[PDB]
Amino acid sequence: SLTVASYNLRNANGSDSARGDGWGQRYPVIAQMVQYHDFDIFGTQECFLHQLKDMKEALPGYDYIGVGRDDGKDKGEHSAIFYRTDKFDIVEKGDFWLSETPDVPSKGWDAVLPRICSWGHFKCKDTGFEFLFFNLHMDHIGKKARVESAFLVQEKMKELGRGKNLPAILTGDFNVDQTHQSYDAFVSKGVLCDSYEKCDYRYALNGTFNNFDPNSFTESRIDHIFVSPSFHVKRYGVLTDTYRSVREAYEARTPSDHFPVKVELVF
Ligand SMILES: [Mg+2]
Repeated sequence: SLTVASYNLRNANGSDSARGDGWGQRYPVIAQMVQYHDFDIFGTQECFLHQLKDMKEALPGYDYIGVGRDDGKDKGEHSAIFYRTDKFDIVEKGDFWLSETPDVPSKGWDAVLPRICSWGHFKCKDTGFEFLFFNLHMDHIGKKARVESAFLVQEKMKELGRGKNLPAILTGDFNVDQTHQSYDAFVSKGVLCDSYEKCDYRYALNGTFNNFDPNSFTESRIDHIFVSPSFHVKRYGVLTDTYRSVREAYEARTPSDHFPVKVELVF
């Protein structure tokens, strides 16, 4: 019934631009995808502020929440959440760091960089249905930080209902795949389920990371959408959409180095 997504948009850098995967070329395609596949609300990873402004401008009808992970204002990568303003209101929103001091910009446990989870308390403008939407990007080095981040996020899921026990959706780039201990940490308490396992219908012609290679295949999934067990998950899809650029013959290009994960859930 409603469509949610998780999409790592890939931080802008000159090195991509050089290889022909520049942000300026990708982002217009990303935005088209968001509009065509009708994402109602989606978590993004890796955007600098200027990337968020580009996307906001390409997406009339959408707004976003979430602060920079470096200083909690505008600096650094965001775990930004985009949403259609005609479908959802924000009741409350916030951000916490994946660390022992979640309230402030900080690194956690054995991680090498600061990591942020951003969240919204949303209300469906049509049906009044209310829910929590979380979105994060995990550390690549800190294995303990990833396991602890999972328990931390689940604690936050109990604290943030504003008085209710709200159902939760959690998107993100979890860095390691479904065979890891941090994945099991998310699903082991009965508090969240993997959309991939729970969906009525599953369309998955690939895993989620592609490395800007249009010919890659993996069974690994490092981008997940986890939902409270009370959600009906009607459909799960990996979108393998590609655009083309003139070679130096055209060649296939991925809009990001991940594929988006699209989930349809009943509200
Ligand atoms: Mg990346």
